[PDB]
Amino acid sequence: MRDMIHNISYCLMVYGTEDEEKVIEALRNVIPGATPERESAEGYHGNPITVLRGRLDRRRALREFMEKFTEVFRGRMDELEDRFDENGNLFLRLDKQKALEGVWEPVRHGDAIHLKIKVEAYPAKREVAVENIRKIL
Ligand code: NI
Repeated sequence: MRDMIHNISYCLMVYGTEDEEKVIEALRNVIPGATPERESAEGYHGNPITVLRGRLDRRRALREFMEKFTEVFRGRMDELEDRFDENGNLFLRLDKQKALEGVWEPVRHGDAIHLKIKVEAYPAKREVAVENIRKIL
């Protein structure tokens, strides 16, 4: 058995014209059952937002996520390789509008669902994390 990932931190924003329920529906197409904490902040162009944040470590959610992550990113490792940090983490941003339609679309900038994925890796280093995910993909 492998843990694969230790936990997932997530962040996404709700702008003034957005329906928070649909934003959360989009998040739940990436992490079903996610129940984010709310906090008021400023987003793009200083627009007031609610930030929806969470740190998820529930085994059932992590495993379901890895199942979908694996289907999505099988043979697409070259799209992820540069998104790892020096500490084992994989940073993945997905298009929020696409998520609402049930599609995982990696993006680099813009309005996204931000995931900070703590990859099971020892030593907790970029190369180890990369190798581990590539093997999975
Ligand atoms: Ni601007």
